[PDB]
Amino acid sequence: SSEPAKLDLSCVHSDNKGSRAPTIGEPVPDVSLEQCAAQCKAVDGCTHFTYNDDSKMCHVKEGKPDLYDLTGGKTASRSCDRSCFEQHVSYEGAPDVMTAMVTSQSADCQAACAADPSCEIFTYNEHDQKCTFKGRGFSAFKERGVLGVTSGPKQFCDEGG
Repeated sequence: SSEPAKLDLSCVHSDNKGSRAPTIGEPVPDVSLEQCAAQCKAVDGCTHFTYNDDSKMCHVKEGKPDLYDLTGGKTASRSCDRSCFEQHVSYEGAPDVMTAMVTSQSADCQAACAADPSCEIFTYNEHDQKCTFKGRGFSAFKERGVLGVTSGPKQFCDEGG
């Protein structure tokens, strides 16, 4: 009958997390992470989604993540692609453009920054499971060779960057 339920994706918080944001249109129940990921690619205006692993429902959402405790919640960016990311590099001295986030994927930081009109780069602490978002002038406050971080000076690597 096709349409499989919650199949492990590249980017998914998995540790029961959702994100506060407008559910664009209507959710898709009994779908997969991959299928719901395809859903956010089907709807324009979507930066990230929330797969409910309990209700297997797909909540496509609008720009910038907003993680919170969601039982069975699986939230991630519309793109788990990291082809446009820069590994082992941290921008911190740079003036932030967004509030840092705690996620287990550099993807969420991507959807965060790529959704913001004033955001240029981001960095994901692969250690602390954290995001950081910094604006223009980041090059002066750039650290190369930083263990446990992944940066991205572009949009969704698959959808823009």
